[PDB]
Amino acid sequence: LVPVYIYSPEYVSMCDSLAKIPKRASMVHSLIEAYALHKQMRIVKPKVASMEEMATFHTDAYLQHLQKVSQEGDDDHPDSIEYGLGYDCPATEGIFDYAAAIGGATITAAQCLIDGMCKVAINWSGGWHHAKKDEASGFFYLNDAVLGILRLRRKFERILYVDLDLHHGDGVEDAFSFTSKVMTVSLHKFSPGFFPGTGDVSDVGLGKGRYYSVNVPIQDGIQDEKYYQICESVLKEVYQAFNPKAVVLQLGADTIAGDPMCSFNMTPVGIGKCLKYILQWQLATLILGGGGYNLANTARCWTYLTGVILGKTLSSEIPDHEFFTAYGPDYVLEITPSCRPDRNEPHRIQQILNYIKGNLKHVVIEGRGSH
Amino acid sequence: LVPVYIYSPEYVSMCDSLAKIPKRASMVHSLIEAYALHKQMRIVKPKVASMEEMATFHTDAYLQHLQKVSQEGDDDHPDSIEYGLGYDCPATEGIFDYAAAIGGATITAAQCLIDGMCKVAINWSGGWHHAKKDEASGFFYLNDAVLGILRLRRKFERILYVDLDLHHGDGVEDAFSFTSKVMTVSLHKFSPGFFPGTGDVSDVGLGKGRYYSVNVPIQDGIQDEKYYQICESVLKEVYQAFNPKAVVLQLGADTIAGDPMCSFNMTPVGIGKCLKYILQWQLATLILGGGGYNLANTARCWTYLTGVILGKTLSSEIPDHEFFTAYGPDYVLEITPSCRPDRNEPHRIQQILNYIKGNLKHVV
Ligand SMILES: O=C(CCCCCCC(=O)Nc1ccccc1)NO
Ligand SMILES: O=C(CCCCCCC(=O)Nc1ccccc1)NO
Ligand SMILES: [K+]
Ligand SMILES: [K+]
Ligand SMILES: [K+]
Ligand SMILES: [K+]
Ligand SMILES: [Zn+2]
Ligand SMILES: [Zn+2]
Repeated sequence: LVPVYIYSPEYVSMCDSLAKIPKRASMVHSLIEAYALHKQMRIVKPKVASMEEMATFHTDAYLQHLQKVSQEGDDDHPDSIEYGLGYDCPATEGIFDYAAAIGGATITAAQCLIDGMCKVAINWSGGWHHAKKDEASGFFYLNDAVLGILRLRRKFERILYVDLDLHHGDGVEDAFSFTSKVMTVSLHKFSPGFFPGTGDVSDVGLGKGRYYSVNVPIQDGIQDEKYYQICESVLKEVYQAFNPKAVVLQLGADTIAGDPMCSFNMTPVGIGKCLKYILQWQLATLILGGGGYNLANTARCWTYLTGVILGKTLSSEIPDHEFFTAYGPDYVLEITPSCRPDRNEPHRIQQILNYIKGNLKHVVIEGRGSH
Repeated sequence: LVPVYIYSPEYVSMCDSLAKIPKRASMVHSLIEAYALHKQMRIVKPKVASMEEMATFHTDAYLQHLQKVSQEGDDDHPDSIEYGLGYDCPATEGIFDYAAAIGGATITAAQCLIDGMCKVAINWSGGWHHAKKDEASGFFYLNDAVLGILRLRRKFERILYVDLDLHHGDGVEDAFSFTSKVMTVSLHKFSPGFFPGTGDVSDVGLGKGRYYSVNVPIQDGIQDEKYYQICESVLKEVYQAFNPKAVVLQLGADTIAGDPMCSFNMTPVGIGKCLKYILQWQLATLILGGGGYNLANTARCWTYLTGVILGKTLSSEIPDHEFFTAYGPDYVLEITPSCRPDRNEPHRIQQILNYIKGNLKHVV
């Protein structure tokens, strides 16, 4: 079918106001439009999440606080720190609207998958995977990934969450840590001192969800080839062991070379092969954005990935558009890896893969109501 | 005889409004106050920099552009992007006031050194070393470090600028890249892709300023002892060859273990050891802050350093105060290094030191 593209001019404008990534939404969309990729997609206007929809994960008390702060702006409300607001997650005007819009956008995309409208639905402004039920975290206030998965859960019994952001998707993993309906897989930088500090290979979920959480700790400097070897290896084992019926894929672009966080050393081509491998499963796939703080590079990456979804090859020259001047000095779509070492010892990587393969041996495929 | 401490309730309050580091000024000050360190210091209220004083480095067109944005906002002004305003340096109300306040505080501190008022003057909310003469850069809109050096030049023949921030102090180095009367030494993370991307060991300044710029490219995971070995080794040769008459020291705390940038693996003790070595010279020293994005750790670091300057030993236990709850889970002054590898191979490090020693044979 034709992939669904969650978009409206109001939605993009709303997302443009996110304090940590100002104007990133417009840069991403305008580049995608400049390559005319929206013409080959089914543009679907996002619905704003209702209170009840957001409440599927978040507590009423926290949501009401976000609502209060959203009006009164950045006063120093006595309870804001308790709800994770502050440095990482600024308590400014309109944050409840931003939450409701992004959350609802991911829910809308999920509903498109359910209603069989498409096999792939895209919400590049989604993918905020840190927020807890009662606490903002990691640059955002709501966990739209969880809300998307919870929506898909209405129809799908086995859901695979794949998180390729530079950071560990702790919020999503924690949300489903005790259940086996949702398997979380996160490839991320894992290093003492690095946010959020969780997600070692030994972290496998708890209770009845034990072994239904997969973590792949990776060090600085990893490039396309080695990343894909790890990803395909893990994903092949996961697919075989878990047999998912629907996929939610987070594609945070803070792994891409040039990102100020300067950790991984990836290009969108590498992420693209991971995406390709997931696509050929031909399952309902919910595509999400996430981190990405080299704004022009993030637009580069997600535009390319959009092209991969459409099975189209894009021209190297960045076409003229609103933000053309931000693509200097070369004004091309390709991204060149930085000249720095890959700190990943192959035998450590292999040991990690071995642990994971062993963990997945414990994974069964049971139907609703088993035994 | 007693160190000058640049402070006023209004100054700290204004610095709290900096977008990239909210509340950090109050956290630093309240912890210093909680240790009663301000009682052993001479509290000097900072004066606001005038357009003339800021003009000693920054162009009038840029300065007037800041004031326009500061009195209005980001009305998508077409020239803002050219003046460095944007992602790193947001164009909001009050940015001119912020710049004038911090610049004027570094100038006030420098003026204290001149008036024989002290041998150490401190401006923790200063140390913003990236901004160009006509362009905002690196989380701030003004180069207060440069403005401080220029003020000291009204008295001292030779100024040594030591930059121990995680990032290359490119704004300062570039401002004095052609001159021999100001020498810049910067220890920083140097790795392709890491801001600002400059400051290799081969970069030594230009023209008459050749060899009067020192850069020490360091990799991730460096801890206290190795760092001080490098810093002492460099500053030993520098002091012996350049013979400074005044020192401007930038102590950005983004090198400290626990910083979200997660690059270096330092504790305030290692930095303090570098600071003691500089204070040993007994020259007029201008203390500056800078980076530091683990806000509690930054307060921890600069409170400790304030104690080093006063020659005092602080209690291990964080005393109760306004931000006490932010000091968990251990509530202690000391910071523990992260269990990360040091990526600095000793051969490359020693080769860098030789290269620097070689360059320092031309300075006389
Ligand atoms: O994309 C992300 C990043 C959100 C978490 C941010 C971690 C905290 C951090 O990096 N803070 C920081 C970095 C640089 C300067 C100041 C603060 N997660 O998926
Ligand atoms: O401390 C400083 C300021 C450094 C400014 C670094 C700008 C690049 C950067 O780190 N950007 C960034 C990081 C995380 C999230 C968003 C942007 N200088 O010494
Ligand atoms: K991840
Ligand atoms: K699970
Ligand atoms: K430095
Ligand atoms: K110089
Ligand atoms: Zn991330
Ligand atoms: Zn810095």
